[PDB]
Amino acid sequence: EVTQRELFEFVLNDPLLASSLYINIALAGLSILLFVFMTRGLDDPRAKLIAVSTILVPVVSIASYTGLASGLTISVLEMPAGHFAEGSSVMLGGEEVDGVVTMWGRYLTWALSTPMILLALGLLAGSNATKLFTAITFDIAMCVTGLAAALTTSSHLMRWFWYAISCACFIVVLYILLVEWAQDAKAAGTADIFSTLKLLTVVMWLGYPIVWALGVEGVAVLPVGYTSWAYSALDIVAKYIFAFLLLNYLTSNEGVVSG
Amino acid sequence: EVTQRELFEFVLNDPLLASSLYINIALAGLSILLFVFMTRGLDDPRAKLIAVSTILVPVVSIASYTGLASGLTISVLEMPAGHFAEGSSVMLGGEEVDGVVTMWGRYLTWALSTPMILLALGLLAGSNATKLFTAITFDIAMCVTGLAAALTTSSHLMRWFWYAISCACFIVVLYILLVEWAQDAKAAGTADIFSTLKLLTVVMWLGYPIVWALGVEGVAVLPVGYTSWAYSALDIVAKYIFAFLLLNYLTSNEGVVSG
Amino acid sequence: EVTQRELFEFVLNDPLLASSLYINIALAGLSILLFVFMTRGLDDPRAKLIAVSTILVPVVSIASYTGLASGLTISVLEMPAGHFAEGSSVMLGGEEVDGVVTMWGRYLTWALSTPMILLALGLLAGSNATKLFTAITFDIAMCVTGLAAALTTSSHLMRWFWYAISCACFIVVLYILLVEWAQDAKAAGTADIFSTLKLLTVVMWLGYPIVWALGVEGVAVLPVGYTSWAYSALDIVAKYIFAFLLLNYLTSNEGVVSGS
Ligand SMILES: *C/C=C(C)/C=C/C=C(C)/C=C/C1=C(C)CCCC1(C)C
Ligand SMILES: *C/C=C(C)/C=C/C=C(C)/C=C/C1=C(C)CCCC1(C)C
Ligand SMILES: *C/C=C(C)/C=C/C=C(C)/C=C/C1=C(C)CCCC1(C)C
Repeated sequence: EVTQRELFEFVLNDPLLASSLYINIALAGLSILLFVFMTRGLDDPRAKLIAVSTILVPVVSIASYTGLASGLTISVLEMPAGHFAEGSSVMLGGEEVDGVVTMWGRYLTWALSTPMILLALGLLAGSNATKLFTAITFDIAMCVTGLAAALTTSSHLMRWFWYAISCACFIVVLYILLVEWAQDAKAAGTADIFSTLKLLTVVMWLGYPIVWALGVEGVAVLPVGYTSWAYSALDIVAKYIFAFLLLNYLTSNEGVVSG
Repeated sequence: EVTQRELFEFVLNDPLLASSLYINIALAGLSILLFVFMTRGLDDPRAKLIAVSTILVPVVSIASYTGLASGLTISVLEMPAGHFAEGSSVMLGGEEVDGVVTMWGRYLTWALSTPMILLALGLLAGSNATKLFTAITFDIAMCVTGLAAALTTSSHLMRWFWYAISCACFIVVLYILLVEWAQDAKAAGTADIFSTLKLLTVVMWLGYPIVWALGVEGVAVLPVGYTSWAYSALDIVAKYIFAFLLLNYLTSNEGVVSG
Repeated sequence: EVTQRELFEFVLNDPLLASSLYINIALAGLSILLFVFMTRGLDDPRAKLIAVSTILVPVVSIASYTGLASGLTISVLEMPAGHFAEGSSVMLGGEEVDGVVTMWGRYLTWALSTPMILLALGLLAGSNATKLFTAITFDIAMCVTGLAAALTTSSHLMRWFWYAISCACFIVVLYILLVEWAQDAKAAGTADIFSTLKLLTVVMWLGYPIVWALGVEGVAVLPVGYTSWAYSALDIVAKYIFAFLLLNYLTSNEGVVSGS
C-alpha cells in the first residue's frame, strides 16, 4: 500500500534523483519564456505553425517532470523472476517494500512531445502528409510499447519482446529522418538547417533505448539516479537546445519556410 | 479500497449530486437527438464539418456523465498536508472513509469535448490551421494538467502548481478567442454569431477554474454536491445551449460558412 | 490482490485462451512482414497513405495481443447484481478469486486500429475530409464506450446503457460505409473493390457486439476462452485477411487511387 506521498518523499532524500527532476522543471520553464519572445516577430502562419509545435515540446516536459517529481507518475513494481532487479527493495521511508521505482511517467509523455518534434522537422523539410502521418504514428507506437515494456511485471521475456517491437517502430522514424525528409528538405530549401537538427535528433534519441536497457528497467546496472540524469541530460539536448536552433533559424528565415 | 458500486451508491442517496449528473445525461442525450434533427438538411461539406464537431460535444458529454454517475470515473482521494480539506471523510453507506470525492471524470473528458467546441468555433470564424492547432493543443494541455492537479495528493503546493500551468495554457486559448478569431470572424462574415458565442464561451469557461478553486479540490468552501451543480450548470450553457445557438445559426446560414 | 503474473499464468495452463492470444501475436507479425514486402514498389503518396494506414492495423494488433497475453491489459472484475456472470469465481493462481476474467485490452486498442481500417477504406472510396472525420470520431467513441461498458461493475443497467450508446455510435459508422462511401467509390473509380471490402468489413464488425453480448461481458452464455477465440477469429478476417485483400488490389491499381 504505497502512497503518492511516500514516492514524493522518496524522490527527496535522494539528491541524485531529486535534482535531475526539479532541474528540468526549471530549465523547461525558462526555455518556454525564451522561445515565446524569440518568435514574437513571426507573421507567416506556416512559419508560426512550426514555432508552436516546437514550443510545445518544452511545455509537455515541465508537465512530465512535474508529474514525476510529484510522485503522480511513479510506481513501485515487483519485477518478474529471472529479471536482474527482481528481489529488490526500496523502502519509501521506514518500511521497505518489495519492488523497484518505476518512472513510467517519462515513457508516457514521450508519446506527446516526440510527435511534436517530428511535426516540426517534417514541416521544416517540406514533407507531404503521408510522410508526416507515417513518422508520427510509428513514433507514438514506439513510446507506448516502451511504456508497456516498463509496466509488464508478469514475465521477463514479454518485457524484452515489447522492447523489440518498440525498436522496430523506431527504425521507421529513423528512416524518414535520414532518408525521406533529408531529400524533401532540398526542394523546400532548408537542407542546411535540416541537416543540423536531423543529425542532432538521431544521435540523441538513439541514446534513450540504451539507458533503458542499462537502468533498473533492463539489466539493472545503472542506478535510478544516474539513469534519470542520463535522460534528463538527453532531454536537455534532444529538446531545449534542439528547440533553440530551430527557432533561431525560423526567425532568421521566415521567408524560406513560409507558404 | 472504495468500490465502484459504492461511489455509484454514493451518487444516488445524495439528491443534489444525483440530479446534477442524471439530468445532464438526459439533456445531452436530448441535445444530440435535437441537433441531428436540426441539421438533417445540411448539404455543404464544410457546414457539415462544423455540425459534426458540434454534435460531438454533447456526445462526449453524455459519455462523461455516465462515467461519473456509474462511479467509473470518480474516486475518493486523501488531500496532502495543509490542504483545506485534509482530514475530511466521505461515508459510503454505513462506512466512513477518509478523503474527498474526486470527480476526475470531468477533467479527463473535457480533453475531448473542449477541443471540439474550439474546432467548431474556429471553423465558424474562418480560422487558418495554425490558430486551430494552437487553440486546440494548449486547450488539451490545460485539461490534462487540471486533471494532474486533481489527482496529485503528495503535496498541497504541487496541486496549485499544476493549476497554475493549466491557467497559463488557458490564457493562450482566451487570447486566440478574444483577439485572433474575433477578427477572422469579420473577414468570414460570421462576426455576429461569433461574438455571441465568443462571449458565451469566455464567460462560462472562466467559471470552471473558479468552481474548481472553491470546491473540495481547492479551498473547499463548497460541498461536492454544490460544485457538481455548478459544473453541470456551466455545461448546460457552455455546451448544450452553445451548441443549439451555433447550429441554429448554421442551419440558416449554410451558404455563408460554405466559403 | 490479483497479480499480473497470476493473470499471465491463468492464460497459460488454459490451452484455448493461450492459443487464442499467442496465435495472433504470430499472425499479426507475419502480416506486417508480408504487407511491407507487398508494398515495396508503391510510389504515389496517396497510394502509400492507404498502405501505411492498412499496415498499422496489424501493428496495433501485435501490441494488443502482447498486452493480453502478458496480463498487462487483463483484469478480474466482479459483475453487478443481476448479471448472469455475477457470483463467478475465476480460480486464479492458487486461490479461488471472485469475478470474471475481463480482457479490456481488446476494447482499448480497437480505438486505435479501427480508425486505421476506416482511413484506408474512406481514402479508397475517395471520401472528403468531413465524412472521414465523422466515421473516425464516432468509431473511436464506439470503442471507448465499449471499453467503459466492460469496465463498469457498479450497475448491470449501466453496462447495457454504455453498450447502447456504443451501438448508436456504430450505426453512424455503418451508415457512412453502406450509404455515403458506397456512392463516393463510384466517383473514385473503386466501386467494386470498395464494395467488396465494405461488405467484408460490415459483416465481420457486426460479429463483435454479438460476441460481447454472448460472452462473459454480456449474458455470459460463452466462457472466457470461447469469447476470446471468437474475437481472435474475427480479428483474423476483419484485420489480417482484410488488409491482405486491400493491399493486393492497391499494389495492382496504384494509378486508380494515385490522386493527391
Ligand atoms: C524528449 C524525449 C525524447 C526525444 C525521447 C525519445 C525516446 C526514444 C527514442 C525511446 C525509445 C525506446 C526504445 C526504442 C525501445 C524500448 C524502450 C524505449 C521506450 C526507451
Ligand atoms: C464542456 C466543458 C468545458 C467547456 C470545460 C471547460 C474547462 C475549463 C476552462 C477548465 C479550466 C481549469 C483551469 C484554467 C485551472 C485548473 C483547473 C481547471 C481544469 C478547472
Ligand atoms: C480489429 C477490431 C475490430 C474490427 C473491432 C470492431 C469492434 C466493433 C465493431 C465493436 C462494437 C461494439 C458495439 C456496437 C457495442 C458495445 C460493445 C462493442 C464495443 C463490442
